Amino acid sequence: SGAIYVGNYRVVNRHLATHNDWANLVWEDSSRDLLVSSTTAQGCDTIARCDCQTGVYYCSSRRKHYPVSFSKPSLIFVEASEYYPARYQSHLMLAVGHSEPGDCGGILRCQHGVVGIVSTGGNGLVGFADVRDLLWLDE
Ligand SMILES: CSc1ccccc1CC(=O)N1C[C@H](C)C[C@H](C(N)=O)C1
Ligand SMILES: [Zn+2]
Repeated sequence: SGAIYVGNYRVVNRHLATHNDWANLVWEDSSRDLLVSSTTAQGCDTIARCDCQTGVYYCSSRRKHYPVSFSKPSLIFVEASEYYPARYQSHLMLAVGHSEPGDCGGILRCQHGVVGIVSTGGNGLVGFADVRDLLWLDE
C-alpha cells in the first residue's frame, strides 16, 4: 500500500484504489496503473521535475529503504493478474532490488522529490510508475 499526497490530490496504484478514490476520481490510466483522486486536505509531498536515474525507495516487505539505479520511463510488458490482462504498462521504470505485490504504493524519491510509486516487480527487479510528467499535480 502507499499514496502520494500533493495539493488537493491523492495518487495511488489504480489496482489498489478504494470506492472513495473512484467517487472523487480526477484521472486514471490502466496502462500506467495510476489513479488520482481529490482530497479535502492539502498535501505536502514535492513532485520531482527531473530526469534522475538514481534514488531511494521504500520496501514495506523489508521495512527498509533501498538506494536504486532505475531505467528511463518506458513501455514494458507485464504478465496477467487479478487486476489486469497481459499487457504493456507505459511510463514504467525498472530497477534491481527487492519487491513483493504488497510493496505497491511504496514511494521512490530522488534529491528533487517524489519520482513515482512501486507498481510491478520481478526476479530481483522492481518497477515504479513514473509521476514526474504529470505537471498538473503542482497546479
Ligand atoms: C511490486 S509488484 C510484484 C513484485 C514481485 C513479484 C510480483 C509482483 C506482482 C506484479 O508485478 N504484478 C501484480 C501487481 C499487483 C500489478 C502489477 C501491474 N502493475 O500490472 C503486476
Ligand atoms: Zn531528480
